[PDB]
Amino acid sequence: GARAVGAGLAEVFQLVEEAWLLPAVGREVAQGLCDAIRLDGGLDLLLRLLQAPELETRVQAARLLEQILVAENRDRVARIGLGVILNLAKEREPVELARSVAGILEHMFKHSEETCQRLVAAGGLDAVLYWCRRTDPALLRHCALALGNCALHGGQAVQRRMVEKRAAEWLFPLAFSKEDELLRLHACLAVAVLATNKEVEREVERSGTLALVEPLVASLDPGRFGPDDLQRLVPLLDSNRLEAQCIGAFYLCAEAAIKSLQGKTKVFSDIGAIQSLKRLVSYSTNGTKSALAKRALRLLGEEVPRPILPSVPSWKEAEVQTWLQQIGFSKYCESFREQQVDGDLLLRLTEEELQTDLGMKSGITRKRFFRELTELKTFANYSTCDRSNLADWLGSLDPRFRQYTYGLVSCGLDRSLLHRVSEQQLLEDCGIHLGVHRARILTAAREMTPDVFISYRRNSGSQLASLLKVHLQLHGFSVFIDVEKLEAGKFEDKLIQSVMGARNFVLVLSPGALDKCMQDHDCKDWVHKEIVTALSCGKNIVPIIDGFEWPEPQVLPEDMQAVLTFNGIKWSHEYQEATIEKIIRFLQ
Amino acid sequence: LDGGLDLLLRLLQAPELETRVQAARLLEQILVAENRDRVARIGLGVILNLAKEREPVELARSVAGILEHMFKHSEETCQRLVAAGGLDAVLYWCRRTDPALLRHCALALGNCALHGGQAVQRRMVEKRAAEWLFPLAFSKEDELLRLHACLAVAVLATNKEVEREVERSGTLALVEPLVASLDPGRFGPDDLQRLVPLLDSNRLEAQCIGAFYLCAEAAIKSLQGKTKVFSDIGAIQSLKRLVSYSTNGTKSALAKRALRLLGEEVPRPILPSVPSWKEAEVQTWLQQIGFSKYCESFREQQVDGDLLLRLTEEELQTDLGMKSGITRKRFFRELTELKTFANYSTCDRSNLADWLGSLDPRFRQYTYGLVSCGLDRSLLHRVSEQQLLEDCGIHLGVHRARILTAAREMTPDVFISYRRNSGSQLASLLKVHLQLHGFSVFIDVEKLEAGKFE
Repeated sequence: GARAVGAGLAEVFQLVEEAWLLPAVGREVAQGLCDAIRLDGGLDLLLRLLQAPELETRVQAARLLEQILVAENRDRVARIGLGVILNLAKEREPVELARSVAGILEHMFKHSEETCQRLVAAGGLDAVLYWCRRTDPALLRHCALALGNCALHGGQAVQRRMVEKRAAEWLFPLAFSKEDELLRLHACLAVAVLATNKEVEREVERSGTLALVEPLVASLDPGRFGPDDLQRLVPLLDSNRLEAQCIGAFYLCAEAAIKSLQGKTKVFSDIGAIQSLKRLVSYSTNGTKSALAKRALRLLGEEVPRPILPSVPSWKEAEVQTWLQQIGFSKYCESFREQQVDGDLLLRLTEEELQTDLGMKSGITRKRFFRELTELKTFANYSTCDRSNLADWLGSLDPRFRQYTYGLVSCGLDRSLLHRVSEQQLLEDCGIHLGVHRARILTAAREMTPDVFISYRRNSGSQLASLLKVHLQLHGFSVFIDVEKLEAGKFEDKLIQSVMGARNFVLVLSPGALDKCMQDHDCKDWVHKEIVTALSCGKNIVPIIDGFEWPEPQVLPEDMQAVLTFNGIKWSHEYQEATIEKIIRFLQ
Repeated sequence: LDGGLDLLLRLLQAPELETRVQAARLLEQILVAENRDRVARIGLGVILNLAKEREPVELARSVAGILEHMFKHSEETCQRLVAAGGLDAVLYWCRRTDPALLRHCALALGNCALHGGQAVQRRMVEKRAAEWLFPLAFSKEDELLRLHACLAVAVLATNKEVEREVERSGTLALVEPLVASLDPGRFGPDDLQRLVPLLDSNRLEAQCIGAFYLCAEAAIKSLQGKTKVFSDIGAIQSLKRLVSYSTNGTKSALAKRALRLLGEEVPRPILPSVPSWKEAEVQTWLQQIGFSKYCESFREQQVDGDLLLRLTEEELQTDLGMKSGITRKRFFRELTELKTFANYSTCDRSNLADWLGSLDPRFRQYTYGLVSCGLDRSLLHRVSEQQLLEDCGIHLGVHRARILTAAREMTPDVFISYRRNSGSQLASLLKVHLQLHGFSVFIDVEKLEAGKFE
């Protein structure tokens, strides 16, 4: 298309790129071209400049290198990308080119796995995790997507290492930051991805940054805004999770609402995200994800008829036909209607009936079918039949057991009369084909307040509260925070109980934090309520000041006058290792 | 539609309870799907209204109606309302006297039970929803309120995990002398797919409500019916079965007239004594259970009333034509629903049927099998699983095991007398309060309204 000049080259002082040597032409250009001159543009000299002394030229060349905007450039740096890591390690000083090197990493993980392993092993994660501690509206938006890449690109050998290094914890503050909603999206995507290898879901949930995804995507709008993210997002809305299915659906409605302004309706036909969206709508018990998926699927086409009724044991021919529509078996919708397949002739179905009558000759198709039948028998509402509530006794062994509930209650078996069943009876009658499930069912049938609380300004002190929470959680203290639940929790109860139950109370005093709380002599402001309840126990309240002038007691109402009597510990955005260890002795 | 906006939520959140009342009165008209969705997205001000507004200030008539209109949404709404003090308000305002507030609380509870799945029905009953729903059923005025309470109790008594507790309440049986009196001329989105499981139940107190509500919604269907919606929900076939094996008159009259409104009344409630049918009776039954197509074969093989209680899968597979094993799973569903209804008196000498139906009411179907082989109460402690499987035809191994096991081993605290037209309202509340306070209570109209005899 259009053409860019061959800019002159000096190699004299590197001052010639003080404006990056070509701003707003092929780089920082926003025209109808959209193509970077990065191909054949730039060479090895940048690596040398980063390797060089005189940190000013290091900063300039790193700023330039933040535009690894093509495949071959990433390959070529990966061939020699160790000067990057030396830049990381030696450059951890708060000198503010972290905005550049962290962005290099962000752009660099998206390469093959081996790059991610060598970076993570050789102090690569150390930099991004350490710079998720610094305050900047654009550096953090680099670290967040860096971690999201390292988790989404890299396989399990690096996800496990990330989580060992507490990636989810250090990724919490990025999610819980009032400003930069795109930063919250880029942090919650990373946590959702990390919570999709089952070996880690325990630790990610221990972190506390996972649930916060739900009251983040429930509010924002697909009008908000990684190569082939789609084949790497579909495993986010195939998960058995809510905090990850919501992100998968939101990102996919975003990347289907900005697909050439009009979609493409073929890329999703290859990745097969539309079918998984259909079964995300159908068996969905939620509104958030079932609305995001609904509008995304409408953007693509053919919204599913219903979120099908939860009570299978009492469907009829009609409901079953509608379900067969919803699960790709529309072709067989005739035979399941020529045989009057009721809602029991679909939960007491087996392979011989399918093999002969219904036409499903291909054993693969009856393996797919029973995959869907198991994803529906674990969703069903066995209330019209399950007298003794066997389903909860099954789904409490292995959530894949619940599918057998109907088998075990179409034969009278209940909680009482189950200690007298034997493997032959289970196999022939209850239809529990897998010998391992039979063995586990017989075995299980035969044998039969957080440490500290941070109350804070919900508009300015949130940023400091996030870091305090994650620092102290990595220091062995359990912490509760307000917005882990909601933002509208103005009502009195459901959180004060922990406030007196808290073993400590650290208050983030940001400047002007008392503007809304002042003149609220009614104590209507419910953080002013929290400040009032701070003095309830005298439970070692340790205020943390941040540039907030320490106000005089007389202007301050007596319900919170005595709070300032306790000393306020200075907080420095730098050297937080020292401040936290200063704070630990004030905790107990 | 596009009428009204978020400002109402702000007004509810506002002080000056008079404007709260006005805006809540307006918000009682969530009359479209999208409005329910949009409030459900932010419907917490409703719950704060519920909690802070528990004071008898008489806008409960408004907020309770909001809830009534609000449960009908998906399950998650019902769970979040019930958990966050939502049921607390409706159960608290089934304690206040008003001819229109109660007609809101009753239908609210009926929605919460009927819409919401088992996770919320169990919670409702844990909170004693059936007890607090008794007074609404037993209130002499507002017959529509009695209907809207008995529908809710009938729905709650259709998940077997709860039928015990609902029967413990005492508000269940009161449904029978409530629908036997009133008339389909008396008067929930797609209630029908959620009503059919009320007349598929193994209950009388719930089949009567299912049949009455369905004859109502078939007597006011566009002034003339539709005779296609019921053909898709499949309520007509279940109505035919409700008539046929019915032992009662109430439900078998409601179902009869509803089915007449729709079409093709059943030939009769078939004779209760199967062991002595002939070709003709069997053919009539095959008519009544959708097997009309196979009738010819059951008449080409002179299928008597033992050649229908001693039938098995090879005889059906070869002769009678039913090749499709699905259809012979349906057929044995119907054969079991008839062998549990039959009158084994001409054959069952030692009354084995009562010894079986006292283990699992699904056993009674085996009675004929066990008395076409001489087995009786005495000579049953000497039978063994091989004999049961081959001769008695007790296919399911679990049923064989249970039959062998069971064969080898072998005044209320307070009384309220009252005026039957003025003191009934107070008597209901006293009964439910004291039952929730650990006192058993008997009341008059739990039996009848004409019990003048001594």
